Amino acid sequence: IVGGRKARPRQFPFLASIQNQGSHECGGALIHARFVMTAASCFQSQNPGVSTVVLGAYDLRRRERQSRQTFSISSMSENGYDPQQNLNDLMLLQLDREANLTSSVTILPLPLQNATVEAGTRCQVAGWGSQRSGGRLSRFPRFVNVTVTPEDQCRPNNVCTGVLTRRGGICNGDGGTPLVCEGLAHGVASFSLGPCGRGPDFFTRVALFRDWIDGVLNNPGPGPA
Ligand SMILES: *[C@@H]1O[C@H](CO)[C@@H](O[C@H]2O[C@H](CO)[C@@H](O)[C@H](O)[C@H]2NC(C)=O)[C@H](O)[C@H]1NC(C)=O
Ligand SMILES: *[C@@H]1O[C@H](CO)[C@@H](O)[C@H](O)[C@H]1NC(C)=O
Ligand SMILES: *[C@@H]1O[C@H](CO)[C@@H](O)[C@H](O)[C@H]1NC(C)=O
Repeated sequence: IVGGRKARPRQFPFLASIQNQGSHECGGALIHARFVMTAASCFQSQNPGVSTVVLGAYDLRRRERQSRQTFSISSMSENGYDPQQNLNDLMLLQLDREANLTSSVTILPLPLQNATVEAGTRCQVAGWGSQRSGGRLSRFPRFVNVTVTPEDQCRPNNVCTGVLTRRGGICNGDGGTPLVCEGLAHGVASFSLGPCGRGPDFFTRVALFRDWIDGVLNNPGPGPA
């Protein structure tokens, strides 16, 4: 995150940290005691989904034993994700077991199917991503205040944003992290236009996948084999 402030512990308790061999690859949000919503695109590979999921974190550098919760991924689900054009970049992770709902870990609610957010609306995005193109991750979470742009510079499958001050927005490590507006997860950080903090951050429209998500939540099994 570029152009933002440092958060306080438990300021965003829904927040997840997806890791690989202990290193932070992407963000996410806890949407159900057993699922984490994130970007499908975090899911390229080079050691594919052999990842972990850390809840309750703050300082990426410490163990924070009495606040964190660690989990492995039993399954992963997506709806028509397409990498060439980045369409439908959304994926749900099923945790090996129920997350204990504490003061440092909570659920982020979801908008109803087909809902919308008008241009000009104020939202926030937060994460442990870097502050500059190809730069170190942030050890603590940071957040910035965003504003939803007019539909003509976005895309239908997305919900775009900008900052009144040059430089603000997502950056490396911020992928999968949620855009919250009006206390609901209206977005899933996908990709960004050019130099971090420059102009039009693209987020996946969560309101389009609502019934599908409900679908997965309701019949929790690993899928066919
Ligand atoms: C949400 O909106 C869509 C479009 O207004 C409604 O139906 C559409 O969905 C059908 C099933 O996918 C499609 O066959 C149409 O192509 C499709 N159009 C778009 C572009 O998606 C849908 O009924 C609405 N649902 C509710 C719950 O409001
Ligand atoms: C709460 O969940 C944790 C982490 O998943 C688990 O190890 C623990 O047993 C649960 N706590 C209580 C006191 O049972
Ligand atoms: C968020 O917005 C509020 C209200 O405009 C403001 O007081 C605060 O500085 C903003 N924070 C960031 C981190 O941009």
